[PDB]
Amino acid sequence: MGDKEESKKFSANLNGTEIAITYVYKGDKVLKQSSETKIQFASIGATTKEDAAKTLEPLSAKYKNIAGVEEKLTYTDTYAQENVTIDMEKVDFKALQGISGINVSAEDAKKGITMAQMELVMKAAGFKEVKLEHHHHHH
Repeated sequence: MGDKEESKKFSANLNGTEIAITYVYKGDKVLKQSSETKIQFASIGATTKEDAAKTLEPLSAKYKNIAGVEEKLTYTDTYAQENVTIDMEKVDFKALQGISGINVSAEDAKKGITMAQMELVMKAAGFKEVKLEHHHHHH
């Protein structure tokens, strides 16, 4: 019935990395996990984009072809935004355990991410959801 596939976007600013995951779920199943990690320089140990890539490539190359896992390293000089898109319709959870891990709950990451899981599990992770709204602060 049209069936809205809805985006749930949380954003945790930790370790110097701004991780905002926009995961789209349809029904009770999450289907696309947009894990957009805004990494800042200096904190990563990189002073230049070259040195940054030499640190990032090894990690971003882990996704490779696990599934519909898109790795967009967008970096100018001041920051490196790793826009990740994990497709949960072809996911291999074998390799994923050594990639993204998602070791917040072994039940979630190993058995297949479910909306009930991602919800309770991201709440358990202590992350703050922004939904998709930033102007939520009326006054």
